[PDB]
Amino acid sequence: PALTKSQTDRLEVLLNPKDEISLNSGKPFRELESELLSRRKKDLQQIYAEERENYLGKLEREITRFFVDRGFLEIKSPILIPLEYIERMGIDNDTELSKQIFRVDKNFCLRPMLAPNLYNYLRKLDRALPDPIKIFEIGPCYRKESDGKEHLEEFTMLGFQQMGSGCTRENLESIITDFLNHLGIDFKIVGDGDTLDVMHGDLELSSAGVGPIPLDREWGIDKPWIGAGFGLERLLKVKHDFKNIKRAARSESYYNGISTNL
Amino acid sequence: PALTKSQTDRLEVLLNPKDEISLNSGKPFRELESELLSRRKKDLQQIYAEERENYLGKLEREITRFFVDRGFLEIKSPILIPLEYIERMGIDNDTELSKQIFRVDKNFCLRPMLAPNLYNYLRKLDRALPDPIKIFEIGPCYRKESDGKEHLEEFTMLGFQQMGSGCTRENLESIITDFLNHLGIDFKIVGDGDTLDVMHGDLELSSAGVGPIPLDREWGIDKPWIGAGFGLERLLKVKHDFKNIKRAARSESYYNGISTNL
Ligand SMILES: Nc1ncnc2c1ncn2[C@@H]1O[C@H](COP(=O)(O)OP(=O)(O)NP(=O)(O)O)[C@@H](O)[C@H]1O
Ligand SMILES: Nc1ncnc2c1ncn2[C@@H]1O[C@H](COP(=O)(O)OP(=O)(O)NP(=O)(O)O)[C@@H](O)[C@H]1O
Ligand SMILES: N[C@H](Cc1cccc(Br)c1)C(=O)O
Ligand SMILES: N[C@H](Cc1cccc(Br)c1)C(=O)O
Ligand SMILES: [Mg+2]
Ligand SMILES: [Mg+2]
Ligand SMILES: [Mg+2]
Ligand SMILES: [Mg+2]
Repeated sequence: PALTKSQTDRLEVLLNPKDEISLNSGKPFRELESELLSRRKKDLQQIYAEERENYLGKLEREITRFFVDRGFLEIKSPILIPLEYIERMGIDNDTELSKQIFRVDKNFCLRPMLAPNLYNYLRKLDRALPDPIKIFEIGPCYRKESDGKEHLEEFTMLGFQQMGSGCTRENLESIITDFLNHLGIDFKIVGDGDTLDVMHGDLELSSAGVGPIPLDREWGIDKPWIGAGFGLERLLKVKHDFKNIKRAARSESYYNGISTNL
Repeated sequence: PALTKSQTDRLEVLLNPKDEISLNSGKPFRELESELLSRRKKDLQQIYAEERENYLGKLEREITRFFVDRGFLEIKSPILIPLEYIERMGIDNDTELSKQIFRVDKNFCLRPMLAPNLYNYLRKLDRALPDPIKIFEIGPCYRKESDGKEHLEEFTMLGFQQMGSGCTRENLESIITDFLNHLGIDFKIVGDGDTLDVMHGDLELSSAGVGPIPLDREWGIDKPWIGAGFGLERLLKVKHDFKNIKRAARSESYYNGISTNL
């Protein structure tokens, strides 16, 4: 008998991208399931015996070293942010993002992006640090999303920003290119303040920008800048050839892309 | 003229624990403020020129290396968790913690602790990994709190748990002792399933436990265990002799304990 769709769904959960197994063959569900269960248990045993590091944590640490080594200051700013920061960012009711905010209490929200906190740090650090000011942050961000293989409601974003001298599109593309070649992730930069997107096929890895833009004034910024935001789970999805970004997420259902339901 | 209380408050923001400056002296506010501003700008310049790492990020990475090296698997689990996990943990209306939860939407909350996710990982990994199972997680936790120099509403917690063989109070105290001696943090273990607290004077650094306890059954756990939870900002507060834990927090107001309002 052919596998049911439910049985195929179950096998897909246990299938990893490097497997050379095809579900289409005549072998019965129970034997395919037992084979994949054995493989995934061995995969977890090998992680536990050797490296023991979580993909998302390890990627954050690798990205951190890259940017610290390039002269960027590591920022850790609040995840629970004032709701007023959303409106200040120009996110009004005519934008998609206005409907995607997780509100907390009556005056706070889970941050959907890093830009407000990075703007505040640029303004404050400009009183103390020499030109140019280079900063970055990695951490959780939150958006309400429709179901989709490329979106999480709880994800992790890298944001970096440079302000002052050297804030050219060329320098921005050079940072992006060195960064993704360091990680081993294929990309194309697409673009015509200037804006550009970093694409892996149809998947957006990053949106980047060149300042100054009119919004800067509301944040007390009056210098040129360049910066970009990257989703870490999307980087992991591409690097490991996951079919669904849920394999890369903070999760109780997957560990380093391996099903925990064994 | 003596300094006003408001002027003293302003100087205290700029005062760092290693400063050898006393505000009590006759010198005028403006000169004391200008001296402290110069010192704090130089402190930020030195960080930017040399290490560029954030105290909270760096501590997370150091703790991660300690536990990975000791055989613990690094977990990254959801911060936004089902509200049902709170009740399942035995947190009912007769507990303080029930009134401290940040609710999100109608069925989710910001996690106030790591225990639910660690229980779930122990249960699932017991199907794949050899005895004993050793896991840990570091990440944001959230609690509504009264104003106080030892509490944050947004903080970072280390949780570790071992399940199976070797789950003795002696082994638990040995992990705690090696860990805090590695970090260079003075402590006392106080205690009479068994429970114990790790104290720095009157400040609680950790609460730890030895299983099994009746609650385990609700989470599908039926093996002995040991574990503990530590607040990272409290570790930083003790290590750096901060007077208020706000100096150690995810923050827009302090960077590595240095005021950003210069
Ligand atoms: N829901 C999400 N899940 C995972 N990653 C995300 C999510 N939203 C944004 N990101 C990442 O964060 C980066 C910067 O955010 P932003 O440019 O605002 O996203 P976006 O324009 O909404 N992308 P998309 O929703 O795919 O059209 C993106 O390039 C993504 O890599
Ligand atoms: N609001 C907070 N801010 C910073 N750290 C915290 C906070 N709550 C708990 N922690 C840390 O997390 C550890 C384990 O949490 P738990 O034992 O539930 O805290 P607790 O018993 O409420 N401590 P306390 O509130 O100081 O009496 C504690 O030992 C603290 O180091
Ligand atoms: N907030 C993030 C990060 C960021 C930071 C600075 C400049 C730029 Br462009 C983007 C984003 O959504 O892209
Ligand atoms: N949830 C955390 C971490 C934790 C994990 C396992 C056992 C123990 Br005890 C404590 C706490 O509040 O202590
Ligand atoms: Mg989007
Ligand atoms: Mg975009
Ligand atoms: Mg408490
Ligand atoms: Mg306690």
